[PDB]
Amino acid sequence: LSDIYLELKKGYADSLLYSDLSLLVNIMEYEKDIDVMSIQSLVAGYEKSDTPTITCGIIVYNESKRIKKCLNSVKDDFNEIIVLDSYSTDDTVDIIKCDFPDVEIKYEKWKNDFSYARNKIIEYATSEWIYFIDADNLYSKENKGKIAKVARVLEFFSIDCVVSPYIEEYTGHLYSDTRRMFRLNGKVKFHGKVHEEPMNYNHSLPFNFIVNLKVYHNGYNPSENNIKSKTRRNINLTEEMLRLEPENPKWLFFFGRELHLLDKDEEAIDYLKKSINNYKKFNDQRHFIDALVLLCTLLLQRNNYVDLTLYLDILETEYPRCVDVDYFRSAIL
Ligand SMILES: O=c1ccn([C@@H]2O[C@H](COP(=O)(O)OP(=O)(O)O[C@@H]3O[C@H](CO)[C@H](O)[C@@H](O)[C@H]3O)[C@@H](O)[C@H]2O)c(=O)[nH]1
Ligand SMILES: [Mg+2]
Repeated sequence: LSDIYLELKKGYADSLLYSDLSLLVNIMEYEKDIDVMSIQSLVAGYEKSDTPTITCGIIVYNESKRIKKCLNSVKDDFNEIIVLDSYSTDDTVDIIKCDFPDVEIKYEKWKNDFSYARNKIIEYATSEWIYFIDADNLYSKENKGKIAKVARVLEFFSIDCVVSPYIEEYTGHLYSDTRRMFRLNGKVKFHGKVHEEPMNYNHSLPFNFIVNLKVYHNGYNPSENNIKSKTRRNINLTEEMLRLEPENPKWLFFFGRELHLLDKDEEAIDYLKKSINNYKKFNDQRHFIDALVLLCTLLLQRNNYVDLTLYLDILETEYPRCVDVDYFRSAIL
């Protein structure tokens, strides 16, 4: 696909196929074989491709303070919006009924499984594609019209993937493994009680297309200082995930992270050490760098320089471009 793009850029770069493909960020990374044939019939053929429909799904519990700004941010850009309420005790449903009558409201007991609630929306959705957003997110106005173009180009090339907008924390931390959107063609389901993500039902990990969409995330802003509250909820769920895979370094990391967020640094260090130990021979090393960086932060703060040296050396070996290595090195000499 990077080849096809290089020629679409060269050979006349004002085709609607050119623009729309440029919404995709990590094109260089997509390695499945697309039979390059002739950019001419490809350009022309795109013009007649169908513009897929997209459902926007929101799972909600007690979001009175936020749901209106959230829905105002998505009200223009989706064929269908489904809100799945877990029997809120605040006035969440009534705000939606009043100000967003075209939103479909469905109800479902919370079962302490974020993947169950999301998959419930997938069952209810009638569009060709789904995109999930949370009540403490804002969909950027600059996204106007783009999410359907993304889905159009992906259907065109029959790319099986999930789709990640950039999500910006209040901190300015920018995430690109967010996996919020995918085609509703019976291939992808959410898996996990917490920290859930959409998996092929053989439980393999879909390719992740990063796209030039932006979503703001207010949910850990000190405006609402919900930090410790959301954290205690998630750690009870992370603990269940860990029981089922007590050697999984990803779950060990998330548990350590949440112990740390709950001012339990002692207790975090042991889980992070075991996570880092188990990551060496693990296939999905996505959070290996975050485990190392967090552990080095904790050891540094506790003046445990001897152990900090051990993990900083591992950090720099595995991730020589890590932007945090120089900081730790400067703090101990
Ligand atoms: O019992 C609940 C709790 C939460 N939500 C909704 O789930 C969403 C995400 O919950 P949130 O308050 O934002 O916790 P966060 O810590 O900000 O992250 C979230 O952590 C969750 C669990 O992994 C989410 O699914 C992820 O999208 C992640 O961004 C919200 O729209 C909530 O209203 C429910 O529907 N029912
Ligand atoms: Mg949130």
